[PDB]
Amino acid sequence: MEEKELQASKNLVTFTPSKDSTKDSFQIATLICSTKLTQNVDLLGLLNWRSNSQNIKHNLKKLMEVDGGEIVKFLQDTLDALFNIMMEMSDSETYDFLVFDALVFIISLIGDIKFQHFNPVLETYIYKHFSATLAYVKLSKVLNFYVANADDSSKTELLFAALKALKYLFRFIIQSRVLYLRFYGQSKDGDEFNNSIRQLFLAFNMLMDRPLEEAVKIKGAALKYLPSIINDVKLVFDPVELSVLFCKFIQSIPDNQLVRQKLNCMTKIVESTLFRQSECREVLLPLLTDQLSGQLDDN
Repeated sequence: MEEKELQASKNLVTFTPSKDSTKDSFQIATLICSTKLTQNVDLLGLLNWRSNSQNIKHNLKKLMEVDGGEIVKFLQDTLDALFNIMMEMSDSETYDFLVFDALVFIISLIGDIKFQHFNPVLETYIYKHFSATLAYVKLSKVLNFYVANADDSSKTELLFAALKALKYLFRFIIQSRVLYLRFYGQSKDGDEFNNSIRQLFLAFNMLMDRPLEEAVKIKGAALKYLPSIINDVKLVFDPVELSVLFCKFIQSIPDNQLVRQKLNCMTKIVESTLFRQSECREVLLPLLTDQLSGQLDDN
């Protein structure tokens, strides 16, 4: 009623409530430990952005600060909402940035214990209900933009969080890619796609060449999470080229920094995709020897 008076204040349209709104009051606490009920303005705006084609900018801003418990109720539905949004409002690639940020928030949120069991749901989504075709193009686009623009402090933590999410980000990239491929039968531009891969990775290399102080944390985070993607790369790429990429990446490191970090990195590599051995073992190997032999005797 008070907010009615507020709208009645601006809209004096026969707004004279009866006094039977008397002095007496009551107080009630409402808790809802449900499984589908949801209380969030931003979330519902996401659910009728089709009728809120304006505040999508606004919502996007407000999304990353929404409670994850509310969100995980309809994570997949919101994923689809987002995907439709970015298919449709593909015009504002700035909105695509906001999308990128929000979805990073999503998956990072998922990384917490509270939500871990929902990981299958995500892939239950991914392989079964993901329905975006050129999304991966925009994804690689935004990502390479970001890695290029690493000099920003305000994008620095964003890059960090992205590094925290590489597996799933990459997997959605793959899914949009291959979705495009099949729904077009084949890939009229797979070349530039693998390029995008290469220049993205090159941007990583020049990060390694950048001052560590910017992202020492984040450069370690890189060497941590980068090898995660490689096994999905296998599905969509030449392992040999991937291999030489990661090699040159290793040289991209100045030789007195985060030793054990890079060690654990190459551990994560030899872990997997070394299995497709003969075309990758021989070429990854030498570098590993060179560094361990440096690691052998240095005092």
